[PDB]
Amino acid sequence: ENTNLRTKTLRDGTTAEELFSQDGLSFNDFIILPGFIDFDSSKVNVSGQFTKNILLHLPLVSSPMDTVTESSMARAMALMGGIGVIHNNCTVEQQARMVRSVKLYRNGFIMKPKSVSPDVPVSTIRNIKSEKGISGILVTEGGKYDGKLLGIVCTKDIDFVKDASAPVSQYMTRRENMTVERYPIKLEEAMDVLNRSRHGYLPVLNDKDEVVCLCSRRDAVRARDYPNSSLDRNGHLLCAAATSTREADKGRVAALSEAGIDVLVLDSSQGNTIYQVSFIRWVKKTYPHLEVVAGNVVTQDQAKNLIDAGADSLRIGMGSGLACGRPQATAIYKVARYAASRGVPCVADGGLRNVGDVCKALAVGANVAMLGSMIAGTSETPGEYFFKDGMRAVLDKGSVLKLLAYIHKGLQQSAQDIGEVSFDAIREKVYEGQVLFNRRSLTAQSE
Amino acid sequence: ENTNLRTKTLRDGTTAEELFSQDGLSFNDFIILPGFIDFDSSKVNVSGQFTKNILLHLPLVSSPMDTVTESSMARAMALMGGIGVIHNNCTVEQQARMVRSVKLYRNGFIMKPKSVSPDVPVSTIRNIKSEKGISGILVTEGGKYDGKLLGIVCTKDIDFVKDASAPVSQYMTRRENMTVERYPIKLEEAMDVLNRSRHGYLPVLNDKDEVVCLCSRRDAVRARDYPNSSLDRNGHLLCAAATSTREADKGRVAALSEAGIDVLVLDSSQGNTIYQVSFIRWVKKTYPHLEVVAGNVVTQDQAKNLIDAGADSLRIGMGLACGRPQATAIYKVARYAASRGVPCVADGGLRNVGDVCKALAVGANVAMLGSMIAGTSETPGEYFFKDGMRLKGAVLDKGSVLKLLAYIHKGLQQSAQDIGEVSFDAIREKVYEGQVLFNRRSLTAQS
Amino acid sequence: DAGADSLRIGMGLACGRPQATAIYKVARYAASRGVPCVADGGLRNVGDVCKALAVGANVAMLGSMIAGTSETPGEYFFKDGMRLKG
Amino acid sequence: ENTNLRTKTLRDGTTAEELFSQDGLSFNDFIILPGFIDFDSSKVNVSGQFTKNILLHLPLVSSPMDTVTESSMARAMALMGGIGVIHNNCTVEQQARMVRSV
Amino acid sequence: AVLDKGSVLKLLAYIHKGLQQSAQDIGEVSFDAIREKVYEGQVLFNRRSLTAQSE
Ligand SMILES: Nc1ncnc2c1ncn2[C@@H]1O[C@H](COP(=O)(O)OP(=O)(O)OP(=O)(O)O)[C@@H](O)[C@H]1O
Ligand SMILES: Nc1ncnc2c1ncn2[C@@H]1O[C@H](COP(=O)(O)OP(=O)(O)OP(=O)(O)O)[C@@H](O)[C@H]1O
Ligand SMILES: Nc1nc2c(ncn2[C@@H]2O[C@H](COP(=O)(O)OP(=O)(O)O)[C@@H](O)[C@H]2O)c(=O)[nH]1
Ligand SMILES: Nc1nc2c(ncn2[C@@H]2O[C@H](COP(=O)(O)OP(=O)(O)O)[C@@H](O)[C@H]2O)c(=O)[nH]1
Repeated sequence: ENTNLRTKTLRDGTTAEELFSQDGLSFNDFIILPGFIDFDSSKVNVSGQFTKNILLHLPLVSSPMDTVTESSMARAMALMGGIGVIHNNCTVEQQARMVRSVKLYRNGFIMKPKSVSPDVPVSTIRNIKSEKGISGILVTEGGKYDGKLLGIVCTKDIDFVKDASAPVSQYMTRRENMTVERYPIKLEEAMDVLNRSRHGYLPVLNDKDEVVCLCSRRDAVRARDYPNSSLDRNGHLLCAAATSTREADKGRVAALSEAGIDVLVLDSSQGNTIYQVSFIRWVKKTYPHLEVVAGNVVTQDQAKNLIDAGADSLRIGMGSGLACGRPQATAIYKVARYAASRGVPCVADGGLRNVGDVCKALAVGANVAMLGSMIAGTSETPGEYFFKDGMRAVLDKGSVLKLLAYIHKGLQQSAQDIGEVSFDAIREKVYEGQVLFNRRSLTAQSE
Repeated sequence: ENTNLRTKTLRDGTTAEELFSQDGLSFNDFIILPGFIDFDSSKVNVSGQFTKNILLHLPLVSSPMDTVTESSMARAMALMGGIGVIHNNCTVEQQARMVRSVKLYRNGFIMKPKSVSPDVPVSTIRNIKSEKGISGILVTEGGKYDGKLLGIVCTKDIDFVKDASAPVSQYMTRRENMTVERYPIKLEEAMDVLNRSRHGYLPVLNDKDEVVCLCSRRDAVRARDYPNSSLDRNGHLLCAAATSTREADKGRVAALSEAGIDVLVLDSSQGNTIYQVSFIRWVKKTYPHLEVVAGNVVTQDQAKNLIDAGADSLRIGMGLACGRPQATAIYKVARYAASRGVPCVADGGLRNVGDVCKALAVGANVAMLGSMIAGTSETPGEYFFKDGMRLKGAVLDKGSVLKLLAYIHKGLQQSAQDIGEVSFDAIREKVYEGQVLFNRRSLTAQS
Repeated sequence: DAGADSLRIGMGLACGRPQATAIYKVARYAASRGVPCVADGGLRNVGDVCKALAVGANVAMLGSMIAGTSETPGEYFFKDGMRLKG
Repeated sequence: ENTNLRTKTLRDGTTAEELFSQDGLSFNDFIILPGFIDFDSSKVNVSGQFTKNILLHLPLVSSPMDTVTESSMARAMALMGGIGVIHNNCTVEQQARMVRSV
Repeated sequence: AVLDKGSVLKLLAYIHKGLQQSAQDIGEVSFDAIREKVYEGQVLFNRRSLTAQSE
C-alpha cells in the first residue's frame, strides 16, 4: 500500500492544465478520475486555508447574505469546524452586536458575565433566557459585572414562580451558600473544581468578593460535543464579517474589529477597483492583526492587484449564482493557481449546488467553499418559518449542523475515490499531474 | 347577549340536510357561510369527543400507520391535547413497549422508577438516557426499583467521566446527602418541596429507607409547557392502539390493556363484519374499562350494527368499486351516530385545514390526520438528503408536529370565528338546527 | 339595520360563497330596503362586470383589472423585455 | 489609479482574434472578462460613429420597419442622442413628409 | 401584435445606463476605448461551454 501502487506512470487522463486550456468550463463539463485506495474515508483530512493564518477543519464558509448568515448561522458554522461571514445589510451597531453574539458564545473564562441588580424582576431573567440564551445570571451590587457578588439565578430557581414581577433576590441562590473560587485560578483547575461542584457555574471572586470572571459548565459540554470547533487563541468561536470598501465603511470596520471579528470580507461584484485597493492598504496599516479577504475576482489580472495591496485571501466568482463575468470552474482554477504561487488561499463563491460541485471546486484549487444556496432552508438562517404546504421563500432543510456533517462525509468519500487522504494532497497532486480529469461531451453529461 | 344579531331568520343558505340529499360530495363541493362575530378567535373551543368518555382539547388523532404513529408521535399528540394510535404492524410486545413509552413518559408519582445497582458502570446510565431518555437513575441495593436507596445519578454527575467503565457509585450523590420524603405524603406537598429544593428529583422512601416512588421536576415543567395535555385519571398521557378483530388478536388486546391503553381502535377496510361484531362484544365483556372505536364504516346501516355491538366511537371513511364520497359519509354516519350518543372520527381525505374544519362542522367530533402529519419529525423513519431536499423514508420534511398542531388549532379557531360560533360543539348543533348554513359550489366556482 | 348606506359583496378558507350568487342574493335583499351594493372581487373581464351589474350590483369594485395602470402606486422596471410595476 | 494598475501583463483571457478564429458564434457563446475600475459609471462615454461624419451620443438606431420607425419614433431617437431611419414601406411623398416632420 | 413597453424615451435611458455599467465592469471609460483595447488584446473574453451557458 505504498508509493509504487499509487504513482501513475501511464497517466491515462487529462491534467487540470490541459482541461482548462480552452473555452470556459462549468463543473459539469469535467469529471475526476479515480486513483488508489489504502485507507478508510473516515481518515480524510478535508481542511483548507480560509486565509493565510486561518486553517478551517471544515472548508465551508456561510455566505454574507441577509437570508443566510447572522449570529445563529455564524455560531453553527464555527462549531462544526468552518466559519460564517456576518452580512452587512444592517446598521453598524446591529452587525457588531451579531459579531459579539458569536464571539462571546463560547469562551473559557467569561470576562463580562451578564449581571443584574437584586431588584430586577424574574421577567427580565426569563427574557434574557429566551432572547440571548444565557442562564446563570449573576446578581451583584449595582448590577455591574464588576463585582460585589450577591447571588446567582439559574433555571430551577425561577421555573415555578407565578408572579414574574418578583425581585430575583427572593428566589436566587444567595452568596452565603455558593461555591466560588478566588482570583489566582488557572482555567484547568477552575473547570475541574466546577465539575466536582455538580453546578453549572463557578464565579471567580477577588479578595473584596467582587466578580472578576465566570466559568460555565455549558462551555465544558460544548467542547466535548464539538471537539473540532474553529477557535481563536482565547477559546472563542471564529467570526468573519463583511463590509463594502467605501469611505463610510471605515467606521464600520473599526466597530467590527472592536467587536472581535477575525476576518474582514470585502463586498463587491468586481473587486479590482482603486477603492478596494486603498481599503485593503488602510485595513492592513490600521488593523494589522486583522485578515482581509478581497473582493470578487475571476481573472489572474484582478488577483494580482488585490494580492499586491496585502489581501490575505481572495473570493472567486462572477456571474456564477450582463456581458461581464466568467465560468466558475475555469475562474477558480486560474485564479487559485496564480494565488497559490503567491501563497494566498482562495474561496469558491457561487455555482456550488451539490456536494460534487464542492468537491470539484476544492480539487481544482479552492482552499474553502462558500455555501449560499445549499444552506438556504436550514433553521439557523435569519428567516421565519411558516406553513404554505410544507415547512418548519425556500424549503426547510433542517439544522445546518446535520447538513454540514453530510457534506463533510461527502468530501471524505470523494477524496477516497480520488485516492488521496487529504485535500491539501489532492490540490498538490492536481498541480503535479498525478490527479487527472476527463472532460465530458454534452451527450456524456445527459447520461 | 346578542341573540337577535346571531340567530338567522332570513336563513339565506342551504342546510346540511339539503346539501347532502343528492349525489355524494367531497369537501370541495361546498362552502360554509359566514355567521356573526362577537368574540376573539383565541376564545374558541375546538374540543370534541374521541369516544363516549374521552374529550380531546384538540380534536386531532394521529393515524395508526407504521409511517406515522409510534411512541414519539403519540406523546406529541397527547401533550398538545390530542391523542395518537400506536400502529399494529409490529409484534405484540413491540406494540406494548411503545404503549408503555407513552403512558409512563409524563406522570406524577413514578411508581417503578428506573433504578440501578451500585456496581453498574457509568456507561449504562449514558445508555439509559440515550436509548430511553431518562436521567434520574436511582442506585439501590440489588438494583431493584423497590430496594434501599443509595444514591441518584443525574446528568451533571456523569459530564466529566472519561473512564465510562467506572462504577456508578463513584460519581453518584450518596443517599446520605439527599433531600427525600417519607411514604405517607400527598403529591401537592411533594412537588412543593421538590420545587423548593432546587433539585430535579425527590425520592419517597418507606421507614426502611426502601424506595417507594419518585417525583420528577420534568413532569412539573411539562405541566407548565403543555397545560392542555390529554391526561388520564392518574396523570399519564392518554394512548390508543390499533388491532385487527381475529381470534389471534385477543392476545394482543390483553397485552395492550396491561400496557395501559385507554382506547382500542379496530383496524378494518369494512368494519361491518360478523368478526368485528363478535370482537367488539368480547372486548366490552372481558375488558369493561376499555373504550372501542369500531371499524371503518361509510353508511348508517353499517354504523347501526357496530353501535349495537357496543362501539364507543366510529371511524368514518372508505376510499375499488366499493366506498363512498368522504363528506357525505361523515355527515350521514355522524348524524345517525349522534342520535344514539356516539362520536365519530373522520378518517382519510383530510389534506388541508379547511377540510378538517368542514369535517368537524358536518358532524365529525374528531379528525384523523394521516398525510398532513407524514413528514413531521415525530414520525418513524430516518432523514436523508436526496436532491437539495430533506426527506424521510418518501415525503418532504414538515418539521415538528408540535408546531403543525398549533397551526391547525389556530386555523380551526379562525374558521370557527367566521362561522360565528364559539365552539365546534355549537357548530355541530347549529348545523343540525339549520342555523349554520352552507352553499354547494358549481364546478366552475373552484377559485 | 345599523345604518349602512351601502354594502360590499364578496368573500373568497372554509368560509365564503360563490361570487355571482352572493351579489344576487345580497343585492336583492338590500334593494328592497333601498340600499345599493358594491360587487367586490372576482371581476376579471368586462363581461363579469356586466353580469355583476345586471344581477343587482349597482357598482363594481375593480382591483386586478386596474393593477398595472400607471396611476397605481409603485415604480416601473424592465425585467425581461417587459415593463412591470412593483 | 493609473496605467500600472490597468494594463494586463498576465493577460489571463482570450483575445477577440482567438475567440472568433473558429466556428461562427452567437452572443451567448462568449463573455467579456472584467478589468480595472477607477471611475463612476456616470462618466462612461458610450458614443459611436453612425457614419464617417456623424457621431451619435447614444449609439442606438431605430430599425427602418413599418412597425417601428416613423416621425414620432425618429423624433424620440434624435432627442435622446441617437437617430431613427424612416422606413420605405410608403409612397415617396409619404416618406418625405415623415422626414420633414422630424 | 406585441406588448406595450411604454415610452421609448424611458427605454433608451435604461439602455444607456446599461451600457455605462457594462463598460465600468469591463474597465474602460469609453466604448471607443473598449473597441481599441479589444483590438489590442487588453480587453479579453472567455468562450463559454454549452453547460456553462445553461448555468
Ligand atoms: N456555584 C454555585 N454554588 C452553589 N449553588 C449554585 C451554584 N451555581 C448554581 N447553583 C444553584 O444549584 C442549583 C443547581 O443548578 P441549575 O439550576 O443550574 O441546573 P440547570 O437545570 O442546568 O440550570 P442552568 O440552565 O442555569 O444550568 C441551582 O439552584 C443553582 O442556582
Ligand atoms: N434529591 C436530591 N438530593 C440531593 N442531590 C440531588 C437530588 N436530586 C438530584 N441531585 C443532584 O443535584 C445535582 C444537580 O442535579 P441535575 O441538574 O443534574 O438534575 P437534572 O434533572 O438531570 O437537570 P438537567 O438534566 O436539566 O441538568 C446532581 O448531582 C444530582 O445528582
Ligand atoms: N452570567 C452569565 N453571563 C454570560 C454567559 N455567557 C456569556 N455571558 C456574557 O454575558 C454578556 C451578555 O451579553 P450583553 O453584554 O448583555 O449584550 P448587549 O446588551 O447587547 O451589549 C456577554 O458579555 C457574555 O459574554 C453565562 O453563561 N452566564
Ligand atoms: N429514575 C427515573 N425513572 C423513570 C422516569 N420516568 C419514568 N421512569 C420509570 O422508568 C421505567 C422505564 O424503563 P423500563 O420500563 O424499566 O424498561 P424495560 O426494562 O424494557 O421494561 C419505568 O419503570 C418508568 O416508570 C424518570 O424520570 N427517572
